[PDB]
Amino acid sequence: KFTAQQHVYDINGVKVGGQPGEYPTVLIGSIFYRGHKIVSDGQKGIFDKDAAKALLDQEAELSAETGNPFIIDVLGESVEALTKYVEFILENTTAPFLLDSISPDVRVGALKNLGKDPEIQKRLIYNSIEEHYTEEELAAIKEAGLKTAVILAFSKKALKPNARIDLLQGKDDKEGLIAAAKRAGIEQFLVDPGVLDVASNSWTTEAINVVKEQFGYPGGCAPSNAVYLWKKMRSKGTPFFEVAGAAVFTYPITQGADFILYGPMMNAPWVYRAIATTDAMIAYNNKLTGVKMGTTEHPLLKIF
Amino acid sequence: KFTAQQHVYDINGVKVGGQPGEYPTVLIGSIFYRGHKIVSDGQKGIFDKDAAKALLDQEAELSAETGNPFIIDVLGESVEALTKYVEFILENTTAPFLLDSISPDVRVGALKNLGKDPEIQKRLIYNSIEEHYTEEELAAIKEAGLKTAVILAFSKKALKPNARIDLLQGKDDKEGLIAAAKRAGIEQFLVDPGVLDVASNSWTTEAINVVKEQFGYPGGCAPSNAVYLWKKMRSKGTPFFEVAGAAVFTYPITQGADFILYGPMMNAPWVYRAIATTDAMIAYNNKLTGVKMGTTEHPLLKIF
Ligand SMILES: CN1c2c(O)nc(N)nc2NC[C@@H]1CNc1ccc(C(=O)N[C@@H](CCC(=O)O)C(=O)O)cc1
Ligand code: NA
Ligand code: NA
Repeated sequence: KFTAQQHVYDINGVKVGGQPGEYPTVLIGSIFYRGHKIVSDGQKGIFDKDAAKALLDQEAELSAETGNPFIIDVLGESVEALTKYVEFILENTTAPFLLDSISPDVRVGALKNLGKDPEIQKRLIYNSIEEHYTEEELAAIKEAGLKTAVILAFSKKALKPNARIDLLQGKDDKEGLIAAAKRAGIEQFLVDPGVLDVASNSWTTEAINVVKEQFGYPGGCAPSNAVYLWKKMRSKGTPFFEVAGAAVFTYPITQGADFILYGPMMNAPWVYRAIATTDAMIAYNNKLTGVKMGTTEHPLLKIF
Repeated sequence: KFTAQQHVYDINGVKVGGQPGEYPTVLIGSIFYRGHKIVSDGQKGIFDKDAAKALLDQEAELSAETGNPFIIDVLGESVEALTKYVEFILENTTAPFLLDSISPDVRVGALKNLGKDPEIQKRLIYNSIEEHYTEEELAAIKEAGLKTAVILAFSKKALKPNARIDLLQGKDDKEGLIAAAKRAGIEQFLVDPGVLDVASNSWTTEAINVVKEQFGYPGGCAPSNAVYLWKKMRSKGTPFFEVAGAAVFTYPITQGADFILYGPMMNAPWVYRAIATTDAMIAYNNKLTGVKMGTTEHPLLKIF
């Protein structure tokens, strides 16, 4: 149990945050990521609408089966592409989504196109306010009227978990990431301490623990970051890659994390089954602890 | 990190126990279990020795790959069979092994057949000292001069973790299982709180935690039966069954457990890959917990 009262955000019906076992893990699958075979032109955003819809429908079905809610990680390499991807996602699912790009300018340009749309304020989560945030980024976020952001509380200057306190709150003459986000009008903060490689997932989970223990923000991470590039394991094929991936993806949940970016959506069928199992066992512990489940739509009550 | 000074046993070269990240998880696969198809006659103990040897060779190869040590769970349904299986295991692997039957009469009979033998004393772990123990059984153990036993707190009269601790440590007019084992001359206790079902694997793990917190004995469990009786998930096939399995099997390790009985040895190729991944992440945490690795034969140093 965490000492700070936990923030539980309701993002278009998706509950994120809470004490361990209160709410199911929110699963965040990537679409239109680099090399995604349903994209034929990543600059113009030419993509397979039927295939994308099938992924979204599959996500909805797996979510209905296990009780794990979902937020879509929408990636783009160009303003044109990401704008089109977001338009498609708004139309073809109800889920919140991350506005995501390796390049901040792509996120900024996409926000200008999408505009201060009330639906965008409700369902678009800015991914992310990072160490090297710019003023034009904060201006774009404010002009779009966004209310929820991922705070990527990661730096090579703050490798230790306790150093996330410094990143979020600020230190010396440096504005904290929470302060920066608030200046941009953000009111809900999903804290992601970042993942470098598979092993370092344990440090990321410790950071999540610090953040929940001291501030009560929802904490999560992207364990997929080094898993898909782990060729030694992936080249082994099924089911070796999936069980290795399952070990990585479930680990933060076992230490009280609230959300996981599990990588390409095509992996959802095995990811949901692994994560739901972990959630079930954690929630069963509530019987001893006295923690009450926030919802009846929980893996514990669904997967057996 | 656990409160009590941890007992680390050296079971004929296999280290088991310690603080999280100190030693790799010990993996314990079952051979000659009920319905194991390499067995042509379970009453007489007639089996395909080449197929059995192939399993043992595979275990050694997987162990060499990840750094996870292995102890073989040797099951038998008759005194005749189990005696032959133990003789085979002694000459076809160097590893320690569990003398295992659901029938106490079978364990005791086999053990009597094995006599007083330094190799048996070094390699044979009695599975298990459990609630139905008899003075005959304790005397047979003492006569064999065994030094290590699995202490199994599986009981439908002890569901909650604290009730399992009561079974282990004694309460009221019961000496408890640890005390019973000591009377049999056991000096090393591999504590297995039992797995009642998949969801209650978290209670199993809580019991392991209390054992390590208060006594410092190595703790582990055997979730394979619970996983194989999970019809809903098993019906989904591969790789869904395996990733669910992996979530269950790795969960206790994420909470500091020392060993897992992972079920049939045929499942070793995926179990080792999942467990090694968890071990790698936990050992990476060692700086944060103030733990030192007790060996360089550790997944963190092998699987990347
Ligand atoms: C960087 N990381 C990340 C993070 O750590 N935190 C936030 N908030 N957001 C994000 N967004 C993107 C990413 C998480 N999602 C991912 C992570 C990794 C992959 C991935 O490895 N894709 C593969 C290609 C796909 C494949 O091989 O199947 C690659 O080589 O790039 C795909 C998506
Ligand atoms: Na949760
Ligand atoms: Na094997």
